[PDB]
Amino acid sequence: RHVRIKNWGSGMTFQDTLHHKAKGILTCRSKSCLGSIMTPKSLTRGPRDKPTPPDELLPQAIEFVNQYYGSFKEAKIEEHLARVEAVTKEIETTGTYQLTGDELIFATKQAWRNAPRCIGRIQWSNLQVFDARSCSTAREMFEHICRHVRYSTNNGNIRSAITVFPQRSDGKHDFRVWNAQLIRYAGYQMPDGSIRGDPANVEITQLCIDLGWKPKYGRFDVLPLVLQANGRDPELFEIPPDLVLEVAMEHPKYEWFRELELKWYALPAVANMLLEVGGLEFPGCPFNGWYMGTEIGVRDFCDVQRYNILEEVGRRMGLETHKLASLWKDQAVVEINIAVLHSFQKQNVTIMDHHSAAESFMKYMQNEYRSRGGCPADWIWLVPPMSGSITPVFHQEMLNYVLSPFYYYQVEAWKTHVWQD
Amino acid sequence: RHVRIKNWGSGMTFQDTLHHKAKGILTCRSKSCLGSIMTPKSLTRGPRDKPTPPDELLPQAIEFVNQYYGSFKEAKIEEHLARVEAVTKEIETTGTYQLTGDELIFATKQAWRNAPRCIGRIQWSNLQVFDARSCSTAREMFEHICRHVRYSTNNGNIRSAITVFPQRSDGKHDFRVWNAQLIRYAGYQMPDGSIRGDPANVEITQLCIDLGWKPKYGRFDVLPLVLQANGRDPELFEIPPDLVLEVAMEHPKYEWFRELELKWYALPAVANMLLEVGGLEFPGCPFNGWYMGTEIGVRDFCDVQRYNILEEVGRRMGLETHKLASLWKDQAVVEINIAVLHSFQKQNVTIMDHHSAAESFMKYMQNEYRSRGGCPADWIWLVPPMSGSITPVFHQEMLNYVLSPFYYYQVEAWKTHVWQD
Ligand code: HEC
Ligand code: HEC
Ligand SMILES: C[C@@H](O)[C@@H](O)C1CNc2nc(N)[nH]c(=O)c2N1
Ligand SMILES: C[C@@H](O)[C@@H](O)C1CNc2nc(N)[nH]c(=O)c2N1
Ligand SMILES: [Zn+2]
Repeated sequence: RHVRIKNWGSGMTFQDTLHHKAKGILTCRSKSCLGSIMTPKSLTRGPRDKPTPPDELLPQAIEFVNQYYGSFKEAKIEEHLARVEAVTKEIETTGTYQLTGDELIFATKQAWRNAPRCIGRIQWSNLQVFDARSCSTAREMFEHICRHVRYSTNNGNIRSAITVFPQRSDGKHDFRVWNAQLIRYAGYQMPDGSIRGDPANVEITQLCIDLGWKPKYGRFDVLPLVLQANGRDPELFEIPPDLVLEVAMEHPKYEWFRELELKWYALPAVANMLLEVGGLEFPGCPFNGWYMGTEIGVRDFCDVQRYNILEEVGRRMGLETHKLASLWKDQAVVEINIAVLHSFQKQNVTIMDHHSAAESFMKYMQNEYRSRGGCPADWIWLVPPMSGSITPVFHQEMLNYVLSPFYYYQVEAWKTHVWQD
Repeated sequence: RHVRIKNWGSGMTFQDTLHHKAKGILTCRSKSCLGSIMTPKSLTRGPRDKPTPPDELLPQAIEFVNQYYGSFKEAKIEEHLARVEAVTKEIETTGTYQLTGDELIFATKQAWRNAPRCIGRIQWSNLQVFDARSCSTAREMFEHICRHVRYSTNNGNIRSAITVFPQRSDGKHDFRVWNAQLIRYAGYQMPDGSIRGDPANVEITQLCIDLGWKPKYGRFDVLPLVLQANGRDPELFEIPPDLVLEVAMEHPKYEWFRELELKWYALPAVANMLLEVGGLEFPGCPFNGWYMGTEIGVRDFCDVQRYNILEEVGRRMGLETHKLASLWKDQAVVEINIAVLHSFQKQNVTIMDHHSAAESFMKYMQNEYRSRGGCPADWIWLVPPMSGSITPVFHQEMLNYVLSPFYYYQVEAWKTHVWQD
């Protein structure tokens, strides 16, 4: 029938039925729940070296069309019918189909709306879709990315956009961006072992170096794009510096914060995910929104496996960093997340705080149930990395599940890539 | 056959094989994860009006005996085997069996060990077992409870202990405590519609008033113990005042914090849970450990559905509480907690901070994997309510599964209790 979920903070309740249309791909069983695995194969869509069998594609193609037309306020039977018929015929002779513009626009938004780990989904209906499905070379890919980057940065007043590259055909002619994000910092392996910059990008930074990129050994060096057109070997392109907007970190109270000399790019763009829609697979679809303080001030800067700066910021504040009991870490993280939120506003760049963020999610979630009796959500990913229960999401029971369209993970390209040269 | 989980913060990895011995009672399926439902039926063991059938009990009885005996440094072949015959004949002639003193102790410490939601499991070895299975009256329960409260408080040097009342027989003579904790403040529904005290307890506070208790309409009024002996109607017993060690809240720097007139008890003791062991169910097993700061500072004080003191302290600090983006709520929560952890240390009462607790769990978790190659863990409860990404458990992948012995949830007595008067 349906499972009920409650909100212990508000007392509000929802009846989720949408979950019945989910895809039986999760790994949890009545014996054990595996909801805390970060990158599960269950949420990953691997590579193929052979087209998707037309037969298997047909059921899915029909399913999407149905959903597409099932979405209209006022039905359009003829078109709906005609399309089901029209698409059945195309897959028969062609062995695959093409999405109309409106369909691609619809698919990218629903896929976003169907993103369990995203808290910004309130915007799910405001997305700029760049149709680059006719692209054919690495250089083009680059120029499209630059166009996307310019539109989204919008001089600081950031906007959500996505550029969809050619869909997967036989799986051997994949168009993919190798970096995890369009804009991200290098990570250098020093001669003494220590890492320089963002330790999370060592593997990728080395690949650029091996491919001819010149290392500068900086703390905040912008990695070049490692593009792959038509399954060819990846080529390097460097995003033009003026296109990459950054923000310098400063605390409104602590005069010394700027001496730490930190900064960060303003545009957060996921570049390596795979868009799945009606049986089609677009391994090339970089998208973006705007930042949420916590992502930078807590994760990027304070994760031990990253810039790990809590130590120093504790020293500067002169807190008793010798004993945890004093909660110096908690105090520091706060000042660090206030710096990011302040700095960004001071430079007039769009950013959001976890409070406002969590708050808009609730309105969104309430609408999702009021519209389709469902909203797939992954608690572990939605609740902010600090002040967790201060935000209303921490008290929201939720169900996680995969739908369609959907944004899947992909296996690192350099792990499965056979080098032609 | 196993599941690899890792810690993205340290890179350490474990292989879990213990989840295979778990009970298939979870509700997660391949089509949807429900790991975030707070008080699920899966984790609850409700009432019944007939005794546990022997055909279903025997297996479980034996399985426990094997498990208990398989926990010895050196096997006790004869004892182990003889014990199985005894339980069988016993279950065969009376339709049930009695555990021994050592088996009971084993069961409780083991149950604690399998509590996925307890972050303080590193202490499972140190537990005091008060045998009250020969109990037979509400006043006798009251006495046992006061005995427990005294041994545990130990004048500030808290000690973990558990009291076990009679095991369940036919299911109509249940020995249980209706409250959720041996110590807990009342919730008064005022006439203006507001709530005085702990709003989390409006229902039990009323049931008390309905049972002759006199309301003092205070802000921290210790509630009486509603005791159900031998399935009879409940009866109130007031825990002797000052047999209730409490802590007054003071902030090391903010001298105005005292003026808030806040305090909390020092003994955290769950009372309304059921202990399942070898097929036997013990509906009355109150036990306690010692508070972890956040329990009081983050949740008890700041949850809007609780004392909700977040704004009032925000105005005291002068923080711009009208702009979420200023992170004023985050400023508050930290100080409130700084306070909580400070007070306890001041009156010399055992308290543990969320950082040190996490640090120890990681230690326990490695031990548990080396040892039993498993560790049922519920991520959603282990990550602290404030400063998540700062603790190691936040980047720790884990598996949540139900083993045996086990501490289950029960249906609030008053909803199912058939009154006599
Ligand atoms: C409107 C601005 C906006 C905000 C704010 C926003 N998102 Fe998301 N978002 C995702 C996906 C997919 C994930 C999950 C990322 C992952 O698993 O690595 C995500 C994750 C996140 C996360 C968690 C990331 C982490 O690593 O902790 C935050 C925070 C977030 N989004 C904020 C697709 C989108 C899309 C795609 C059309 C858009 C537009 C989008 N998101 C727009 C936004
Ligand atoms: C005899 C069993 C037992 C002992 C002893 C015990 N715990 Fe637990 N603990 C539990 C169980 C069961 C739960 C889950 C409670 C629930 O789901 O309501 C729990 C939950 C918790 C929680 C989270 C619950 C919440 O409501 O936020 C914390 C924090 C905790 N324990 C700390 C400790 C500490 C610190 C100690 C002392 C070393 C301790 N525990 C000793 C059984 C125990
Ligand atoms: C323990 C593991 O699941 C972990 O790395 C998590 C949990 N929740 C998260 N939630 C978000 N939004 N982003 C993350 O990277 C993570 N990582
Ligand atoms: C499930 C969610 O909606 C929520 O109520 C949570 C999450 N984590 C928790 N963790 C602990 N330790 N105690 C709780 O009561 C909760 N509640
Ligand atoms: Zn699950």
